[PDB]
Amino acid sequence: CPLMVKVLDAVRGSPAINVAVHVFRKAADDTWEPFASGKTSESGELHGLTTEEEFVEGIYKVEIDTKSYWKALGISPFHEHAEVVFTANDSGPRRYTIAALLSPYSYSTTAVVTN
Amino acid sequence: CPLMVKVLDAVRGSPAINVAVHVFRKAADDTWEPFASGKTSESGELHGLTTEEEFVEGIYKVEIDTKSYWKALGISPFHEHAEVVFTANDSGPRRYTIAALLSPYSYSTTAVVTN
Amino acid sequence: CPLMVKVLDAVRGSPAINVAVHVFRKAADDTWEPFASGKTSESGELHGLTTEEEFVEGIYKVEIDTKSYWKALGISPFHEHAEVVFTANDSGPRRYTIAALLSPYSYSTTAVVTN
Amino acid sequence: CPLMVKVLDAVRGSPAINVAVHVFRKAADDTWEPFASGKTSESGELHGLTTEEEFVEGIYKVEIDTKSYWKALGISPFHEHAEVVFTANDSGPRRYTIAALLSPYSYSTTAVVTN
Ligand SMILES: O=C(O)CCNC(=O)c1cc(-c2ccc(F)cc2F)cc(I)c1O
Ligand SMILES: O=C(O)CCNC(=O)c1cc(-c2ccc(F)cc2F)cc(I)c1O
Repeated sequence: CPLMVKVLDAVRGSPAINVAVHVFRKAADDTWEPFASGKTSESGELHGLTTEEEFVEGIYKVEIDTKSYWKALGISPFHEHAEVVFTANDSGPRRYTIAALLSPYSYSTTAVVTN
Repeated sequence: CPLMVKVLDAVRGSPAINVAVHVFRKAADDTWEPFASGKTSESGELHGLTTEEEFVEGIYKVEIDTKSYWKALGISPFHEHAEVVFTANDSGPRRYTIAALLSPYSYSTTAVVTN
Repeated sequence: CPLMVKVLDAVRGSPAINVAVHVFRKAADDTWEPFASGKTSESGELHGLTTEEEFVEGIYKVEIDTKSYWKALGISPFHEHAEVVFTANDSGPRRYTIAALLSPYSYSTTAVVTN
Repeated sequence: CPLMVKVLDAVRGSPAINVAVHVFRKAADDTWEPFASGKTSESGELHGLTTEEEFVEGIYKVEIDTKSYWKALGISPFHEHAEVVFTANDSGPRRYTIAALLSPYSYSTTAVVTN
């Protein structure tokens, strides 16, 4: 899998399970087109969003539905979601892991990119 | 000052100076309409974005132009920009400070909301 | 003010008030000798820890008493405290701000060093 | 393995390889006794530090040698190391993953604790 998303809970010290993730790709018309979506597993990970063939060069947006996550735990969080916007595969195919560590009023996101 | 944005550089250990920041407000048709913008000061801060009268309840997006910042320093960045999307609510939180701590492949963002 | 410490709460989206902070300086025998301490203010800041005359080059440790902070709020924390260990150097960096953003199972710390 | 350490590089967007890690356990005499040590692999991970039998209840300190890491890459970083101090196994055996995301003037650490 060339694209994996991992979400972690900084309040509980655990994976963030059942978190909705939507991925979009910027089209020629400059608009965000739907690309893939899924939900994190018991390990806080989301694999299988795409394939090397489908995951061509482009500008991608990964929207992590953090508000729904926090609300379901009784917390009214600051953010609507966490968004990660990046150019992918502009130097050939790479493998991307996008990670987000979540708190009610904060998040930290990083990427690990391998060849 | 109901809204302040502060940007820090984790590579240099300094404020992130001359960073472009664009604020948008969610419209009825769900499109993002320009609301306010500026460039961070020598202290990494951007004040005077809006007034209490103009800063009504609503969904806001703050886009921090991190890619251009890193390009000027000669370090390959991952993100197109850093985005913070939140609902402004009158129920207490009067002053909003959105902070972002920047690295080439990561950012951490928080909100400090005080009465 | 050559040294300032700032502590923020990622769960409440607020300064972390009344947090105990202890600063130590590395001695010849490699032991940590008490140097300065205090409690964060209503703004989450602790100023007046030391003076330019006293703040000589050396290795310093800043211990932020996060466990007690979280216990008072009724949230099970992971860490005993947050520690920041650094060498103070006269070669430019005149003012040191050590910041820590706190969650029950995580913290992010940065330094902003300005002339 | 009940204790695993993962270290990530926020400048390169990669695992942080060959990072020295020392673990200590607080003794009866209130001093830090050596407990385990190792270095992160090509995946930025360090497994095999301890066993369920040896990893008894106690206060542990995980010292991640970040300064040596940054120096070897030509960077003069702010911190001497990153230290993670926590009580372990005080409610029975748990599995701990301690993660640190590194920048020259900043780091973020989190823990994932499973049963
Ligand atoms: O003054 C306030 O309490 C709000 C304005 N500043 C910040 O929220 C802030 C955040 C950070 C910060 C942001 C992200 C992070 F991961 C760690 C941090 F310490 C650092 C500094 I210096 C700050 O003044
Ligand atoms: O395992 C990899 O090499 C890439 C996928 N995972 C992460 O990037 C990752 C990030 C974090 C992490 C994310 C944000 C942060 F501020 C600190 C962190 F330690 C924690 C863990 I456990 C992780 O496995």
